[PDB]
Amino acid sequence: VISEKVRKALNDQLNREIYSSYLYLSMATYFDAEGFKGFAHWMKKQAQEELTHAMKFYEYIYERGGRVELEAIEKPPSNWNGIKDAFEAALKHEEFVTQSIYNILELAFEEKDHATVSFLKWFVDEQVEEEDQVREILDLLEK
Amino acid sequence: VISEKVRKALNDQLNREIYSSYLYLSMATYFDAEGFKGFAHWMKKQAQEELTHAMKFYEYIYERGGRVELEAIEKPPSNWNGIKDAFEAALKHEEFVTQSIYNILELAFEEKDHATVSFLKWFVDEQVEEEDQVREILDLLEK
Repeated sequence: VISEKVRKALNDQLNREIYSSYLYLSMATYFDAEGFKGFAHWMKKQAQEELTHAMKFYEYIYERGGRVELEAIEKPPSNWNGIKDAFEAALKHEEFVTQSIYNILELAFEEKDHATVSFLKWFVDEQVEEEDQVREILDLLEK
Repeated sequence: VISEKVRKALNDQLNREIYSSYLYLSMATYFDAEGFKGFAHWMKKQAQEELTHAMKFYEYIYERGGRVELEAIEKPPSNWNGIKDAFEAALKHEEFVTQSIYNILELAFEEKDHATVSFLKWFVDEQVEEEDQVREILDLLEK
């Protein structure tokens, strides 16, 4: 009942959320190496959140009668130039994930897949809240 | 306080548990595609267990004053020739993970790293219980 085009787009995004989880876990390995246990805990929490996002995509794909194919996960960076540098990389990364989702929203609109449109709008709300949260952390730390 | 040799071996194993989680999630995608929701649920549970194993390795590495480096995760198989074929692949995979851990145990013994020896013995107990559990499932299903 979902086209292969939307199913591929949602599977691509599932794999994107897996990498996002893995990237935040990698930022935690850097924070934990530098002794920033609280920032590392923030990243581990975010890594878990991204994995719960991936599994929401997982179950939606199967609910719409499609299948999930897991792809290779690229090695993430493991070092940044300080706390602020890591969080700016997170913000840039989230902005990319927000763009990726809007492109699925656009495809869903073009195919009049109104169930996918309503499914994705939760993720648009969540990622803007995520982007705002990283911006608030960066603002808190400035200079 | 852990040698680089043991730290590398434990980091290698951390990444091995990440792939194990990802492989069990991949078996779930196959079971879920075939409508075997109960076997898929077994695999998703196992995938979570393997990820909790990886994070036990994560925190132990940092407790012993080392650092974690995350590596690329290879694409897992996504199809098997039936339920039994998938579970035999799981058993073979677990036996490989059990061998990998015994090789760390051996290295820890050679370096008289008695803290690593006691840390790993929990994983040897768990993976034998895991192997036995897959054997019990295969025996239950035979013919």
